[PDB]
Amino acid sequence: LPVYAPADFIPVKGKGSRVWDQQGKEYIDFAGGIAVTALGHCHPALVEALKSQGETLWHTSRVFTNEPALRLGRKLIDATFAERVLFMNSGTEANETAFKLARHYACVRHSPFKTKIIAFHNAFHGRSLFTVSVGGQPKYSDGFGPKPADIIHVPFNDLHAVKAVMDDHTCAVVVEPIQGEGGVQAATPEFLKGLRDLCDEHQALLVFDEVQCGMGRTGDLFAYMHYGVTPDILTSAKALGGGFPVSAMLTTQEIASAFGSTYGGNPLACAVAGATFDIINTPEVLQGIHTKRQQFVQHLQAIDEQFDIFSDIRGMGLLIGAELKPKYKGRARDFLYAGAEAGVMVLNAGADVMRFAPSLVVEEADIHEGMQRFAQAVGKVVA
Amino acid sequence: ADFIPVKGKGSRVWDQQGKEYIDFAGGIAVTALGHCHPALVEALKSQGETLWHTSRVFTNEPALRLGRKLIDATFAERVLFMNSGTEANETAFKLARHYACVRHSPFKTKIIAFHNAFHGRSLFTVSVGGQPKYSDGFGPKPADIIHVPFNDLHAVKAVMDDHTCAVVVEPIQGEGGVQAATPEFLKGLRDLCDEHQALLVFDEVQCGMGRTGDLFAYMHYGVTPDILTSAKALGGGFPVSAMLTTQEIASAFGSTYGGNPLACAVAGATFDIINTPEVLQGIHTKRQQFVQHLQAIDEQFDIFSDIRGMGLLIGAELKPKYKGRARDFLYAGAEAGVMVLNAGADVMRFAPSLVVEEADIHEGMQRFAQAVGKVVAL
Ligand SMILES: Cc1ncc(COP(=O)(O)O)c(/C=N/OCC[C@H](N)C(=O)O)c1O
Ligand SMILES: Cc1ncc(COP(=O)(O)O)c(/C=N/OCC[C@H](N)C(=O)O)c1O
Ligand code: NA
Ligand code: NA
Repeated sequence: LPVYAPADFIPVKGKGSRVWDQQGKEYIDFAGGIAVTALGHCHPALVEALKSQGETLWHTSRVFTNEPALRLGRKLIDATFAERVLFMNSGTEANETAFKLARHYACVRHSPFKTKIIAFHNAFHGRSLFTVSVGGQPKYSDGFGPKPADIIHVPFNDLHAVKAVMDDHTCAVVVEPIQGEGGVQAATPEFLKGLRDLCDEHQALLVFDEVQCGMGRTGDLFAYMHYGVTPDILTSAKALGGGFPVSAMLTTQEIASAFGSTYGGNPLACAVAGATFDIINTPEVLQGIHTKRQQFVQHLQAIDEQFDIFSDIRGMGLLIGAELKPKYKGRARDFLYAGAEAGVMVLNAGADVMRFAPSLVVEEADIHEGMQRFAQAVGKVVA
Repeated sequence: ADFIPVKGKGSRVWDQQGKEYIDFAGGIAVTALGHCHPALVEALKSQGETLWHTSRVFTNEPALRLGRKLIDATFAERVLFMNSGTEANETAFKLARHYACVRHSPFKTKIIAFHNAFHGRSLFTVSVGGQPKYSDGFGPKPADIIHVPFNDLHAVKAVMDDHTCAVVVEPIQGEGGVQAATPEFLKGLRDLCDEHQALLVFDEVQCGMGRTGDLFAYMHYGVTPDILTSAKALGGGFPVSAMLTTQEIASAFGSTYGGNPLACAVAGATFDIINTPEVLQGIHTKRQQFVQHLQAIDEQFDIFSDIRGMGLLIGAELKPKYKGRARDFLYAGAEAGVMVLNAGADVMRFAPSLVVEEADIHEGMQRFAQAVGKVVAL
């Protein structure tokens, strides 16, 4: 079942980690619009970037570059393995470009028959026909007519299964370093390094979808940096624009040459993403993400001590998953709705897992107040 | 291109050296109210202080208001918002497929589309697009897409059957040489879709939101599609898009779905201006100003075989002597200080602001005449 807000919960205003609806009810936001508003609502630096670029230039076509795109590209190139950056609007679009690029690179550099894409059960990569087919939930890709072929799914974290299906006809392995929608499941170190080794062996490209786990979410700028495994292609969105739709596909010159250092990028979007990048990619903010994770986790542990609802607390940085015990299997939506009644916005990650993806700069006072509200909601659900 | 735009106001653009250009390209028919239009800047700033983002779990006031405006003004009863034309087309094509699957048969999957069509660059949309060069080389394409020539109603009749789920068409093919559907072709598509229980999908990403001098091209033609997509002009430069359909069709998936609050506030302001008698009338006045200049340029330099399009989507096809050289005129245009487009290597394309000042039409077309003069003087 999808989760939709009823007619009496329409957000009208946000500031920091607080949201107000049409009736003026105030909520603490631990959801971030699904890990998008990584610097909270109407952050003054992002508002300033939006307004100043908004007076100057909003739009160029892909025929032109613009100063905000150039500056953002340079920032991303300097901070990561990337040598080339392509900007788009959404994570779905960035993933489309990544997957097409892996396919095309294989086609032109090796063979038109080198087409297999390996992906993982419960993966989420977007809702376009190609991306949802690479995604690992057949319920979401069924019912749209013929899917793009040569996509093979195996279980996340099953390196043996990857080894078994990979071959010289394989062009890519596509993986979320942490599967956000798929129960907040993190890759193990041996699995992710194994993917890098298998891609090297088969001359396939390793594609990291960091749309959800990138741009500071894990407490490193990108999850790949936490793991110390470098992909061939990486995608980023959501937190990248802090609520403004923007995305990026990062790769090397060698790979991008199959298709300056940057291509595309809406001037307004890139100005906002530049401001977001400048704040997130700091020692102070990245350290604070770790401090804040532990504040949330301690609250979740306290709730569990009182109410006995969780079997596991997991995730990385400020992507937090809390798996419900068997006695509460399927109840994630109910805790989410009770949370909203109590004035706190949370997420699910499937029907058995609570998910939290607050602003990376969420104030300690908001953590405590929001988690008190969530405790109150838990009390109502399990009374 | 050989310059970097840094600032725009209306239909004038400045580069890093402060060189002033006249913009007849609109970032490819996107900045339909020109650069930094004060109403759009005001909407951006006001919503930008209030709320930028909601997930698809929620709606928001700008999305509800924009949905209402589009529903009241068009055949639509339901509106789904996305970021780009590509995303809106993905949603439209998936919806046509899914509707056929659940309302008729899982085997009802054929999509009919047209040679030279452009629908976006995602794997699915580029495969529905009609330029094999752009869909080749990405591995297995989504199947059950058949292409026939644009404007060939006989060919559509021949390929359509009970296993057909959709006909996808741009009422005017912008990228494909600025070719307009004939009335009998477009009406014919509606009749064949009715006969075969298929959905007629109009891609109005380029020709919609006032571009033709009607709010949507379907209104010009008087042929109502089942699904329509809109983007580009809809946000005036802010990335936003919409898929418009009926309740009966949308139910295969309240009245709106999705929509970025900031994007929808900007698009609401854009909609309010474009959907006015005066702006829509002006589009026709201005088209004739452009066309008169193109005619005078042809009288002096003898370079065009045809001037076509609708409203402020203008195509000027080059004579056989200049075939393949549209890029040469585009570059000479830029040197002369005017930003124009191509529509393939044989066609010049113009897609200026719908409110482009007459002074800018005359100045930009004088610069374009200079560019043409330079190219022809050899
Ligand atoms: C790992 C990962 N990859 C790709 C995407 C798609 O990015 P988007 O198009 O920017 O939403 C996402 C986006 N998730 O957003 C929640 C889902 C969304 N509400 C939807 O179903 O479209 C993601 O988490
Ligand atoms: C009829 C029609 N349908 C869909 C699209 C795609 O819209 P977009 O994703 O908003 O660019 C377009 C976009 N055209 O943009 C011009 C070319 C484009 N920038 C490219 O190179 O992909 C269109 O004209
Ligand atoms: Na680098
Ligand atoms: Na209507």
